[PDB]
Amino acid sequence: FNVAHGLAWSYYIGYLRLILPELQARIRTYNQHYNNLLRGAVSQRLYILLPLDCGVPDNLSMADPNIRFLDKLPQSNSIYELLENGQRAGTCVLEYATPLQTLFAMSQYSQAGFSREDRLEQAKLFCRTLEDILADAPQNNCRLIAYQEFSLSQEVLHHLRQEEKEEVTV
Amino acid sequence: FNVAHGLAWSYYIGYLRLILPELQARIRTYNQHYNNLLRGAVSQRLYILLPLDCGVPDNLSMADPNIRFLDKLPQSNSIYELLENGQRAGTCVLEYATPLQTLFAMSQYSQAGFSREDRLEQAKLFCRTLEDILADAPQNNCRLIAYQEFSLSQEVLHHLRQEEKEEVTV
Ligand SMILES: CS(=O)(=O)c1ccc(C(=O)Nc2c(C(=O)O)oc3ccc(Cl)cc23)cc1
Ligand SMILES: CS(=O)(=O)c1ccc(C(=O)Nc2c(C(=O)O)oc3ccc(Cl)cc23)cc1
Repeated sequence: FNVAHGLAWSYYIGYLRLILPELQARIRTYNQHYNNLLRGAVSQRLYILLPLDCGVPDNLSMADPNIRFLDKLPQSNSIYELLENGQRAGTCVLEYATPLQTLFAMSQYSQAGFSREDRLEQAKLFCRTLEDILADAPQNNCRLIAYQEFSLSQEVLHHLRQEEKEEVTV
Repeated sequence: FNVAHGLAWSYYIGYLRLILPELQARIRTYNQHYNNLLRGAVSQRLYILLPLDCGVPDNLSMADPNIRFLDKLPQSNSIYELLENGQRAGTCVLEYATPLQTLFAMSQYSQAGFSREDRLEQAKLFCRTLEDILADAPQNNCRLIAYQEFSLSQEVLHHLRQEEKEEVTV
């Protein structure tokens, strides 16, 4: 009995599969304006945060004050700026894997018998299953950032700078 | 690997658990008006259709023309009238188990390797898991109507008349 299997398939089938095909076109359109205004570029991939403690807050800034909402990507998703010593070090479309909230709610529902360690195992299994799904899916369109709570903004920036290095080298 | 386990838990945790506690109060409020206007009563339970073929249409009437949308239950869900030879034989809050659509989408996604028989097994497992969950959940608030495609309206009416007989006998 592994709820993560169905949660991952549901998340992909009913959300990621629908959002990812148009994502890059939407970001290219946004970046024509963003490059004109700020001489930079929003990253092209959807970054999905997978906190293995299943703690999804209302506002990303609550998890790290160097992660601040910047703007809405039209047609919607949220663009966040990533700060270093008060400077914009990076920009990306960032959001939590919402099925993790189901795992958290289950661990607080006493009739489930779903312990805290159960939640952790299932959150790990959720990450591995989603990676397997995305690996075969019609991409290079999104990145899973799984972490056990360290700076979350620094971990995102790690990925954003690696994405740019891949962009310009291959 | 059984996607139905996580689909059922997700459906309960993120939807049924939220809707069921207030349902009866909402229907009692509606029925004060409905009894005044039509001298009858809407049934008190949420009826969840579980077509084992995972065929969830846009309009319930497409599945059976004796099932017609009647009105919105405020605060929302849809109230349907059940017809027999053109007469209102019953009234209830009726809706499909939407996770079944995830099963259907998976069977049409060739990289899943999720065959038609896989879909059937998982849809059955989804019904049994949901029943187990509801059995322990804090109720008598909803009824699962699983069926393999016969009149769907007659099957719903079967349940509605059994509910009323239970209401007046115990
Ligand atoms: C149909 S689409 O391809 O998904 C699509 C995707 C992105 C955008 C978009 O960024 N618009 C922007 C508008 C506007 O629209 O007035 O003003 C802007 C000012 C600054 C920036 Cl940085 C962007 C915009 C528009 C359409
Ligand atoms: C806050 S609540 O308990 O969820 C709640 C639940 C149900 C209703 C409700 O049926 N209203 C109705 C109103 C109105 O509201 O004007 O007119 C009506 C005419 C006919 C019927 Cl048959 C019902 C209503 C209202 C509140």
